[PDB]
Amino acid sequence: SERMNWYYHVLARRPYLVVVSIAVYCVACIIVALVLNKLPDFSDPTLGFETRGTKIGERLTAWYNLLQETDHHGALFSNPSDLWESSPRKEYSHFVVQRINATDSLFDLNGLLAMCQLQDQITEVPSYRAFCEPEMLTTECCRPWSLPNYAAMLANKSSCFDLTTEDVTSLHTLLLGCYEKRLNIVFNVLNFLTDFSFIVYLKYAMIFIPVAQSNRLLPLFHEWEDVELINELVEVVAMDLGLENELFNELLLTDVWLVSLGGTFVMASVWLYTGSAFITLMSCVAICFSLGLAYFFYAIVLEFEFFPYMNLLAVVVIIGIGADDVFLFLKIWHCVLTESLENIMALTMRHAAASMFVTSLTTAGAFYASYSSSITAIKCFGIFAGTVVVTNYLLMITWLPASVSIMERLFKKSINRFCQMFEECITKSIMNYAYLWLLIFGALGASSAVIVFWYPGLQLPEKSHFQLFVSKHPFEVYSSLKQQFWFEKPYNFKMHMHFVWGVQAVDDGDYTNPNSYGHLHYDNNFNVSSRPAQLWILDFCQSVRQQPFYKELPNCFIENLIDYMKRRCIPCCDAQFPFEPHIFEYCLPQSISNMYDTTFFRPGVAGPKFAEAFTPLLVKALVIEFESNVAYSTIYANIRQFYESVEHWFQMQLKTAPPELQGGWFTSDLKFYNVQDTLSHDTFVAICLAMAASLAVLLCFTVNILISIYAVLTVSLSIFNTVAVLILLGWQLNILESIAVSTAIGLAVDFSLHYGIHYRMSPVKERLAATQFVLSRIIGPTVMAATTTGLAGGIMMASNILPYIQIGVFLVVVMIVSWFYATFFLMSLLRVAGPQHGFLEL
Ligand SMILES: CC(C)CCC[C@@H](C)[C@H]1CC[C@H]2[C@@H]3CC=C4C[C@@H](OC(=O)CCC(=O)O)CC[C@]4(C)[C@H]3CC[C@]12C
Ligand SMILES: CC(C)CCC[C@@H](C)[C@H]1CC[C@H]2[C@@H]3CC=C4C[C@@H](OC(=O)CCC(=O)O)CC[C@]4(C)[C@H]3CC[C@]12C
Ligand SMILES: CC(C)CCC[C@@H](C)[C@H]1CC[C@H]2[C@@H]3CC=C4C[C@@H](OC(=O)CCC(=O)O)CC[C@]4(C)[C@H]3CC[C@]12C
Ligand SMILES: CC(C)CCC[C@@H](C)[C@H]1CC[C@H]2[C@@H]3CC=C4C[C@@H](OC(=O)CCC(=O)O)CC[C@]4(C)[C@H]3CC[C@]12C
Ligand SMILES: CC(C)CCC[C@@H](C)[C@H]1CC[C@H]2[C@@H]3CC=C4C[C@@H](OC(=O)CCC(=O)O)CC[C@]4(C)[C@H]3CC[C@]12C
Ligand SMILES: CC(C)CCC[C@@H](C)[C@H]1CC[C@H]2[C@@H]3CC=C4C[C@@H](OC(=O)CCC(=O)O)CC[C@]4(C)[C@H]3CC[C@]12C
Ligand SMILES: CC(C)CCC[C@@H](C)[C@H]1CC[C@H]2[C@@H]3CC=C4C[C@@H](OC(=O)CCC(=O)O)CC[C@]4(C)[C@H]3CC[C@]12C
Ligand SMILES: CC(C)CCC[C@@H](C)[C@H]1CC[C@H]2[C@@H]3CC=C4C[C@@H](OC(=O)CCC(=O)O)CC[C@]4(C)[C@H]3CC[C@]12C
Ligand SMILES: CC(C)CCC[C@@H](C)[C@H]1CC[C@H]2[C@@H]3CC=C4C[C@@H](OC(=O)CCC(=O)O)CC[C@]4(C)[C@H]3CC[C@]12C
Ligand SMILES: *[C@@H]1O[C@H](CO)[C@@H](O[C@@H]2O[C@H](CO)[C@@H](O)[C@H](O)[C@H]2NC(C)=O)[C@H](O)[C@H]1NC(C)=O
Ligand SMILES: *[C@@H]1O[C@H](CO)[C@@H](O)[C@H](O)[C@H]1NC(C)=O
Repeated sequence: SERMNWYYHVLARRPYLVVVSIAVYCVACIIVALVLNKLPDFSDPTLGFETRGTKIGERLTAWYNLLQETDHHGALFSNPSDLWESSPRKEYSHFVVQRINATDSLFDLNGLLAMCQLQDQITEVPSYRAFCEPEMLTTECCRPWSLPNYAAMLANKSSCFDLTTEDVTSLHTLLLGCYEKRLNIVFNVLNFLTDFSFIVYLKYAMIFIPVAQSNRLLPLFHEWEDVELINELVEVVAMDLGLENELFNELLLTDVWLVSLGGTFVMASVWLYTGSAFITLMSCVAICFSLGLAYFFYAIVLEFEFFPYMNLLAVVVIIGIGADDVFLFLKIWHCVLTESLENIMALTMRHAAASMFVTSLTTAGAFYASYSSSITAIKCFGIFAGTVVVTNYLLMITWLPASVSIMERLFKKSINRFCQMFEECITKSIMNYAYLWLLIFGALGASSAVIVFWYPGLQLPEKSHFQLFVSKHPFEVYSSLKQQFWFEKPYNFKMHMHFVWGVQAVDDGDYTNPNSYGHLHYDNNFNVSSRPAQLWILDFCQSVRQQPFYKELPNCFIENLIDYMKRRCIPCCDAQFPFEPHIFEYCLPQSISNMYDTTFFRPGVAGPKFAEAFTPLLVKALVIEFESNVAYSTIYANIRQFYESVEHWFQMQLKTAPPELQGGWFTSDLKFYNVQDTLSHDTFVAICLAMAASLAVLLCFTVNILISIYAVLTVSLSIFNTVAVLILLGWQLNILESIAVSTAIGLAVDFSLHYGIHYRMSPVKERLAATQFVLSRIIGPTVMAATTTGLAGGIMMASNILPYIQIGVFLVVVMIVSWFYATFFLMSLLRVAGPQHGFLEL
C-alpha cells in the first residue's frame, strides 16, 4: 500500500494539477469529437432495430444485396436483353374530429356549424396560405372539402348558411337512398370521409385540407397546436401528417433542455447535502466530461458510425448516477473529520473506493452485457452507456477528491435535525419491526413473480407500429382511428415465400451500423443446367403444388422453358424436358427474352439471374417465388409456425437434391419476427450476464456467502416487483424494455452492495451492532442517490415522447423499489439472521 499513498498525496497536496489536466484532456477530446465526427442524424427513428448476424438476418441481408445488385449495376441482370450491349386521397393532410355537452351524433346542424368554425379556424392560420397548394391559378386558396362543404355543395349556396333541418336532412335522404345518381363524386367521397358506423351517429368525422403530406409543414403543426380547435362542441383528436419523425427529433431536442431541469435539481441536492457550491459545480463538470469522453471513445476511437437516439437515454441515466458517488464520499469525509489532508484522504478513499467502484462496475457491466444482443441499437446503447459510466467512475476517483481538497482549502440546522430524525425513525423501525417488513416484502416479491412469469408475462408486441409518441398524441391516436374509416385497407396481402440458391447467407459488414451490409458472395458450386438439377427443380415446383401452405408467370421458370421447348420448329425447337445442358444455357435466356417481350411483362423478383462470364451467359442465381396461404400478421406464433414448417420441409427436400443445389435458403418478410425472437433470447442472455457480474462483485467485496445470498434475493425480488409494476402500467417487450430489464439489475444492486459492504466493514461482528453501524453510516447517501435518480426520471415523465416517459417510469420504479427492499427487507434479514463471528466467510 505504498504506491497508493503517493496517489493520495498527489490528490491532497497538488489537486489543481489533476483538475487542470483532466479539464484540458476532456475539453480537447470533446473538441475533437464534435469537430471531426459530423453530428448524429435521427432522420429515421426506426434505424437499427434489425438483427444482423442471425440466420434470418443473414438471409435478409443477402436478399437485399441481391436486389441492390439486380439491375442498377453489377454483372447480374434479370433480362439478358438489358445486358446484351377534386376528390381526396390519403396523401393529403387530414384531421379526425369528434364531438365533446350533449355528445350526440355529429351529423346534425350543430356539428356542421362547429366544423364550419373549425375550418375557418384552420384556414385563418397565416402559414396555411403558403402551404395551401393553390390550383387553377385563379388567386384562390382552395377550400377544404368535408361534410358541411358538401352539404352546401348539394345546395347552390356556400358553407355556414346551411339551413340544415331541411337541407342536411335532404343530404341524409340522399345517402340512405344510395350505397356502394353519382353527382360529382359526392357519395363515394363522403362515405370515405365518415366512419364505418354512419349507418346515423357517425362517431368521427374527417376534414381534408388541400395540403400534401410532407416533412416541411411542421410550423403549421405547431400553429395548430397553439389553437387547439376545441372551441365549443367539436374536438380535433387525430391530425395525420407525414410529420412523425421530424416532430420526434424536434421533441427530443427540446426534452433534453427539459433534462437540464433534472440536472439542476440534482445539483441543488448536492448543494444541500454537502454544503458548498464548488463540489456541485465540479460534479456537473464531471458529468459533462464523462459524457464527452464517452462520445469521443465511441465516435472517434472505436469508430462506431451509428449513433441511435436511444443513446441520449444514457444521459437521463448518468445525471442520476453521476452525482451518487459524491454523496457517499463526503459523508465518510465528514466522518473522518469528526473522528494533514493526506491521512484524511487515505482513510476516506480506503473506505469509499470499494463501494464507488462496485456500483459503477455493476451498472457498466449490465450496459455492456447489452452488447451481447444481435440488434444494433442495443449494441450501440450498451457501449455508449458503459463508456459513460466508466468515464464517470474515473472522473470520480481523480476529479472528485481533488475538488474536495480544494474546498477545504477554500474554507443548515433544520437540514441536520431532519436527517437525524429520518435516520432515527428508519433505524428504530428496522430494529423493532423487522419480521413485519420481511413478511410484507416477501409477499410482494412472490406476487410480483406470479405477475411477471405465469399469466401476464412480458408479452411480445403484436400490433407493433414501433410507437413513438404518447397514446394521447394526435399522430398516435390516428393510428388507432385508421381502421374505422374506409380508405385504410388495401384483402390482406398474402405472404410470398422466396427460395434462393445462387448466393450465400452471409453478412460481411459491421453489425453496429445499419448502412454497411457488405458484399454478397456467390456460391461457386451452383450449376442449374445439370440434368438432375432440372429434374429436382421440376419435382420441387410440383411438390410445392402438393403442400398445404401453397396458394395460387415468372416463378418456376422451368415450366416456361419446357413450353419454349415444346413449340415445333419453323435449336430450341422440338425438344423435350430433359435435354443437354449447353442447349439449356443457350435457350433459357432466349426463353426469358421471349417471355419478357410479351406485352404482359410481369415485373417480379422471381426468375433466374445471368452474367456475362449472342455471347454465352451463365446463371449466377435464381429465386423461386410462391404465394403462401398465410396472411401477413404481426404476431409471433403464426409466422413462427409458417417459417418452421416451411424450413423443415425445404431442408428435407434438399437432401433429395444433388450436392450442386445444396446451398439454397428460404426467405420472406421475416424482419419483425426475427426481431421478436432475438429480443427474448438476447434479453435472457443479458440478464444472465449482468446477474453473473453482480454476483461475482458481491462474492468478492462482501466476501461472506450469506450476505451474497440475501443480496441476490433482494435484487431478484426488486426486479420482479419493478417488472410487475411496469406490466400493470401496460408495458410489453421491446428494445427499450429489454434494455431496461437488463439494466435494472446494475441499477438496483448498488443499494444492496453498499449495505453488505458496510456490514462486513463493521468492527463489531454482532448483527445488531453491524446493522446499527451500517444504517447510521450509509442511510443518507442511498436515499439521496435514489432521490436524484428518481427525480431525474420523473421530470422526463413530463414529455410527449414515449422513450423518455418510459425511462421516467423505469428509473422512479426501480429506485424506489430497490431502496425500500434493500433498506427494509435486506437489513431486516441481516438483523434477524445475519452472519456473526465470521459465519460463512471466505
Ligand atoms: C490526463 C489523465 C490521464 C489524468 C491523469 C493526470 C496526470 C497527468 C497526473 C497524475 C499524477 C500526476 C503527477 C503527480 C506528481 C508529479 C511530480 C512532479 O515533480 C516535482 O517535484 C515538481 C514540483 C516541486 O518540486 O515542487 C512533476 C509532475 C508529476 C509527475 C505529476 C504529473 C502529472 C500526473 C502524471
Ligand atoms: C448535458 C446535457 C444537458 C446535454 C445537452 C446538450 C446540448 C449542448 C444540446 C442539446 C439540444 C441542443 C440544441 C438542439 C438544437 C439546436 C438548434 C441549432 O440550429 C439549427 O437551426 C439546426 C438544428 C435543427 O434545426 O435541428 C442551434 C443549436 C441548438 C439549440 C442545439 C444547441 C445545443 C443543445 C442545447
Ligand atoms: C456538453 C457535453 C456534455 C457534450 C454532450 C454531447 C452533446 C452536445 C451531443 C450528443 C449527440 C449530439 C446531437 C446528435 C446530433 C443532433 C441533430 C441536429 O439536428 C439536425 O437535424 C441538423 C442536421 C441535418 O439535418 O443534416 C441538431 C443537433 C444534435 C441533436 C446534436 C446536439 C448535441 C448532442 C445532444
Ligand atoms: C468491464 C466490466 C464492465 C465487466 C464486463 C466485461 C464486458 C466487456 C464483457 C462481459 C460479458 C462479455 C460478453 C460475453 C459474450 C459475448 C458474445 C459474443 O458474440 C458471439 O456470438 C460469440 C460467442 C457466443 O457463443 O455467444 C460477442 C462478445 C460478448 C458480447 C462479450 C463481450 C464483452 C462482455 C460484454
Ligand atoms: C411504505 C411502506 C411499505 C412502509 C415504509 C414507510 C415508513 C416511512 C413507515 C412505516 C412504518 C413507519 C413507523 C411506524 C411507527 C413508528 C413509531 C414512532 O415512535 C415515536 O417515537 C412517536 C409516535 C409513537 O409511536 O408513539 C417513530 C416512527 C415510526 C417507527 C414510523 C416510522 C416510519 C415508518 C418506518
Ligand atoms: C405485487 C403487485 C400487487 C404490485 C403492487 C405495486 C403497486 C404500488 C402498483 C401496482 C399497480 C400500480 C398502479 C397501476 C396504475 C396506476 C394509474 C396511474 O394514473 C394514470 O392515470 C397513468 C396510467 C397510464 O397511463 O398507464 C396512477 C397510479 C396507478 C394506480 C399505479 C399505482 C401503484 C400500483 C397500485
Ligand atoms: C402470497 C401467495 C399466496 C401468492 C399470491 C399471488 C396473488 C397476489 C396473485 C394470484 C392471481 C394474481 C392475479 C391474476 C391476474 C390478474 C389480472 C390483472 O388485470 C390487468 O388487466 C392488468 C394488466 C395490464 O393492464 O397490462 C390484474 C392483476 C391480477 C388480478 C393478478 C393479481 C395478483 C394475484 C391475485
Ligand atoms: C421520492 C423520489 C424517488 C422522487 C419521486 C417522486 C414522484 C411522486 C414525482 C417525481 C417527479 C414527479 C412528476 C413531475 C411532474 C409531472 C407532470 C404532470 O403532468 C404535466 O404534464 C404538467 C407539466 C407540463 O406542462 O408538462 C403529471 C405528474 C408528474 C409526472 C409528476 C408525478 C410524480 C413524480 C414522478
Ligand atoms: C415497494 C413498494 C412500496 C412499491 C411502490 C412504488 C411506487 C412509488 C410507484 C409504483 C407505480 C408508480 C407510478 C406509475 C406511474 C404513475 C403515473 C404518472 O403520470 C403519467 O401520466 C404517466 C402515464 C403516461 O404518460 O403514459 C405519475 C407517477 C406515477 C403515479 C408513478 C408514481 C410512483 C409509483 C406509485
Ligand atoms: C453443369 O454440369 C454439366 C455436366 O456436369 C456441364 O456440362 C458439360 O460440359 C460442356 C458444357 O458446354 C459440354 O461438353 C456438355 O454440355 C457437358 N459435358 C458432357 C456432356 O460431357 C455444364 O457445363 C455445367 N454447367 C456449367 C455452367 O458449367
Ligand atoms: C343547384 O340547385 C339545382 C336545383 O336543385 C340542382 O339541380 C343543382 O345540382 C344545384 N347545384 C349543385 C352544385 O349541386
